[PDB]
Amino acid sequence: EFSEWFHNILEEAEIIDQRYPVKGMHVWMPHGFMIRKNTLKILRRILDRDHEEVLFPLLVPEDELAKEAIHVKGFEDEVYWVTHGGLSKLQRKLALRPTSETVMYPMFALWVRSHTDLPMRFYQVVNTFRYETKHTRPLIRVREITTFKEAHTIHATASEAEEQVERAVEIYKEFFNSLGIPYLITRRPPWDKFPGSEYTVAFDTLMPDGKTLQIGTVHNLGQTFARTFEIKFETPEGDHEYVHQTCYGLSDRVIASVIAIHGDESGLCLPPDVAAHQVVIVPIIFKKAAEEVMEACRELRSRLEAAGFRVHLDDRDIRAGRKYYEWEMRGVPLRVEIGPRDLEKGAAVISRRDTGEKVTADLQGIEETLRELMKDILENLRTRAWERMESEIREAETLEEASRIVDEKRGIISFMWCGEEECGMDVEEKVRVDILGIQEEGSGTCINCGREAPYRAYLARTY
Amino acid sequence: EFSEWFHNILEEAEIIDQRYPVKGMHVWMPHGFMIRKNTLKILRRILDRDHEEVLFPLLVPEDELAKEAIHVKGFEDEVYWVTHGGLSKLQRKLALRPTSETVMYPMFALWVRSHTDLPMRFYQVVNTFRYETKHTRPLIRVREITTFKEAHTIHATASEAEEQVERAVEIYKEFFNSLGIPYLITRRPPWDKFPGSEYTVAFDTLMPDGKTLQIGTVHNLGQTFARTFEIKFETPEGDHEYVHQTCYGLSDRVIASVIAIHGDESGLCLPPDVAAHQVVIVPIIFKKAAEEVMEACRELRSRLEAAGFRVHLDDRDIRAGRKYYEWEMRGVPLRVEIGPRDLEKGAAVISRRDTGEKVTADLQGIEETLRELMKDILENLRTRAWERMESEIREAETLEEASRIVDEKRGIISFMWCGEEECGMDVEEKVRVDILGIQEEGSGTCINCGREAPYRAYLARTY
Ligand SMILES: Nc1ncnc2c1ncn2[C@@H]1O[C@H](COS(=O)(=O)NC(=O)[C@@H]2CCCN2)[C@@H](O)[C@H]1O
Ligand SMILES: Nc1ncnc2c1ncn2[C@@H]1O[C@H](COS(=O)(=O)NC(=O)[C@@H]2CCCN2)[C@@H](O)[C@H]1O
Ligand SMILES: [Mg+2]
Ligand SMILES: [Mg+2]
Ligand SMILES: [Zn+2]
Ligand SMILES: [Zn+2]
Repeated sequence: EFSEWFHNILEEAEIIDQRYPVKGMHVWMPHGFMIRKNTLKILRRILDRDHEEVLFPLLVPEDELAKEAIHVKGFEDEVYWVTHGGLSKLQRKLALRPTSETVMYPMFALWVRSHTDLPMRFYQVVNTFRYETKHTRPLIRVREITTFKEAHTIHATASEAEEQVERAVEIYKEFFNSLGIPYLITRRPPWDKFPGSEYTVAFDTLMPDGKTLQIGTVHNLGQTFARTFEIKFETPEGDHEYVHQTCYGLSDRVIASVIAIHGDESGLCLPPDVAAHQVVIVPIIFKKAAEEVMEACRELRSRLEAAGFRVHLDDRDIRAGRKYYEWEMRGVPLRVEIGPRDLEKGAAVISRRDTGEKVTADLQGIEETLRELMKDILENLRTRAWERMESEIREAETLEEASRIVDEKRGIISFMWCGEEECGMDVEEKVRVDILGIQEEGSGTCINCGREAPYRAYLARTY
Repeated sequence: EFSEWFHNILEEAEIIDQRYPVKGMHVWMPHGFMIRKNTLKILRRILDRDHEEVLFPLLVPEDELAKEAIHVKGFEDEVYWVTHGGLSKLQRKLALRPTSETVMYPMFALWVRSHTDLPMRFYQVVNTFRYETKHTRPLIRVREITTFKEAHTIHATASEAEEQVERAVEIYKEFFNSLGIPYLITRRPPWDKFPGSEYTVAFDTLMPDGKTLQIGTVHNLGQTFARTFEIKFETPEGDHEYVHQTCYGLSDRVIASVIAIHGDESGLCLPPDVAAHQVVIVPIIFKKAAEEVMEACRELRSRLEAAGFRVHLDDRDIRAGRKYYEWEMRGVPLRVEIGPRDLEKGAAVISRRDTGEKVTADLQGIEETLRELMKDILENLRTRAWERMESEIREAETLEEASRIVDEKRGIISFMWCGEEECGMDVEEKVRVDILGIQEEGSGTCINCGREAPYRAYLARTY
């Protein structure tokens, strides 16, 4: 039911057009692009506090790409290769970046010299490529990840590195909270960690179809890559030690989930700071004081722009009903309606998208009424969102109880686990599900093998 | 002399790092990225008035790419090809986009139905690829054009199309004028026009090395592509005619020239709206009322941010001289210095980057003093820039006189020309130069064959 809803809203709201001749690569239409634009603004505002945006190349040569042991093995047959330059065969294959470690790190080897240079914190929003699962999924599983934000950091000590992982996690919480997106943070099993890292911390959110979606990962690379690409630095004494690195990223999935999580029957419902417009003004007219209703709306439009609002005056010549539907299915948070009556009173009608509540405010200070309203809509959407998720995270003591709950209610399954490879794999097979990750807490007994369970683990069916 | 200057400033100012293992593909370092960021802001501000930003795929399949006659022949051996997906050979080659006509147009065939749909005006800033001339030139001739802005439009009548070409030209003038970049607008010879178009209008600017650089092109595609990709629309009567299209674009060259044209011995000199910082505050201190000088600067920083300034307080512990040099070689327009004296008077020292003029203003309204100063710096830079260029456009009546002037003074060569293929090619060979384009004006006699010259043509040695 969700799948269809999703696909339809993507088309109706004109977010992306999937009709491109190459499976797994979609086009961002104007509206979609605007949402992507605002989502990225929120993100960069956070990231730019302590990160320096850069922009590295798209292509990587075998020499560099395969310089890693596990990492190269992790994307082995998942990389696209350019082999010819025109009609001639390049004397060195070039791979489209799946992620940029092998692109930036050799460059980092150069940029890093003294401890005075560290720490360095960079990030970029580029397009990456990954040849994967025949099942192509709009903004969730694409071949061309059009909005891949990857951040990479460099530190002097393993200590600061771990500290960074913490900082990153806080950055994502803030990012997500701004989008009103709920999430579960866990430590992925050592066999799922980013190829070559020490460990991976992942953020998973819940889709309306009871399935889980990885919406962000942070990885502690320790000195593994440092040694691979020779990234050393001079200590205050005069020694040469390898740097400690971390990296983390998000993709178009962040946009997928904002659309999905605050979904609706009316269409899109987005956080005010993400919508293409925060306030759409709809003038009501039937050839009665029209010239006055209009000039009232225009005055308002201008007035709102000057206050810093992404406003749009819909003065098209169509029934106000159709207008309501359109801006509503597109996710505009606030609709301001003005007609002869209200007008001849110094007031208007403000309608919420998340609730539907129409209220009456005085155009004589409406600017502040709207801001409050916007703050209110996010909190509500964020709240509702969290309730809906937590109410789907269910505990299980029996491996059988799990299978029942998963199959019948979907959602997330909380449980105690020993944290062993074989035991974990066994759990997944028997339940046909994936172990998202762990959360260190008080002991217990592994839901499967009954041995001592040091971890609180989560389980669910993912994307 | 310029070449070296350029390469050195790119490194010293940390704009791009060219040390990437793949020739023709550079890395945008933090500082460079910021300039690129601001340059694009200026551009988008103009473009977003009547254009809708989108984002299409990077890869195009042979089927689509080769669907054109001349266009495919124009980029034939200039395209990079991905042939394998992992370790398996794709059953359909995919080419990295050199430009996106063959990527968007088939999609346009779908988006366009009724005349009610037209006109459509789109644009995107993506990365394109072109396998060309062994001579790789930073921001001027790269294999990965990291800042390729391409706009494509669709119209109902050939009339509006030409009208669009005019609109585009005005948009670029405004863009460039904002960057204080001078330019010559001409109609490229029909053998140099964009592959498949009706005609190409180009913007060329002059580099400090007396060479010309194409910094922008507008193309009128007529209905050539419309017919190739079947982009028809329903007329108000009920007929189905092919649409009239145009497209235009800029590249990293725009950034190259902003750096080059307002070059300097001290380093970079940029228009206030392009620099990473518009105002850098440098506090002068020698352990005398320090705590007061500092709190005075901080108050100022905050105060400027609130006014909308991209300000930076350099409170590092180093000699104010070194600071002056740094922010000066980086191109910051205004330096505000504060010391015990000036401070105990309610004033500070404001230094210009373009001139060097240091003045004294009252911190009690400095905000407005700076804005004026910024407006002044652009006008000066823009002016100086225009003088320098026009003073290098020299007329020639003799094909020999041309060779003398070109070889001795470089620059642009104005002349009357018949506008014939053979005659033009002959001119180029004999003078070892390129005919930039024409400008319809009063007749005369072709500098070469003495026949009737309908056009005013320009000549120069280009990049
Ligand atoms: N095919 C895909 N389509 C859409 N989104 C996808 C796809 N693959 C990964 N993602 C999303 O991207 C996030 C980061 O990817 S990752 O986990 O492989 N991690 C990395 O690539 C690290 C972190 C950034 C630089 N290197 C993941 O957390 C996930 O949200
Ligand atoms: N290798 C290159 N490196 C850097 N800049 C380059 C390169 N090739 C072209 N340019 C610059 O890009 C501008 C547009 O390119 S063009 O003239 O081929 N025109 C086009 O590609 C049309 C117009 C946009 C969509 N299709 C050109 O006007 C020029 O400024
Ligand atoms: Mg698994
Ligand atoms: Mg030529
Ligand atoms: Zn167990
Ligand atoms: Zn002639």
